[PDB]
Amino acid sequence: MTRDQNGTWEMESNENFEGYMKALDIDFATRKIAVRLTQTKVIDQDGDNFKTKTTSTFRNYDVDFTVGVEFDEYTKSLDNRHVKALVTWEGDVLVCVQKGEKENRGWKQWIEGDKLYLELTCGDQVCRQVFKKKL
Ligand SMILES: CCCCCCCCCCCCCCCC(=O)OC(CO)CO
Repeated sequence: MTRDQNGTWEMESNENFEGYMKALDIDFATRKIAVRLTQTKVIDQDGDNFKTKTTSTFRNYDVDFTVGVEFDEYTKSLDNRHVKALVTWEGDVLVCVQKGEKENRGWKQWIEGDKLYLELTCGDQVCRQVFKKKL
């Protein structure tokens, strides 16, 4: 069922979110706040149509997309940049490339049973997050 990412996922680990944020030029005051936050991620998946919501005490980030359809992503409340984003399946891994000002920007998201993994990349920095399927 490795492509079914539907549900609510609760963060349990968040490695080098700081390195990823610094690569995006996030201001120090925001990084100092955001590096501690536990995140929740809600995915509404209907085949290749995705509606996702990543939430916290500090800020939320929503992004909707269709696999294989390049779209104009505006990273509101993150680094507030415009990127051309494409999400595709590479095996059972959901792979997004975000081309714009920053090089080697994207993410990879996949399921392992009751765990959701998300690797965020920007240039020289990789952030590794693990979420647990909501109890
Ligand atoms: C980082 C600057 C200040 C943060 C301030 C606090 C925000 C924490 C929650 C949102 C954090 C969201 C990070 C990117 C997630 C992403 O875009 O990938 C998703 C798209 O679908 C994969 O599910």
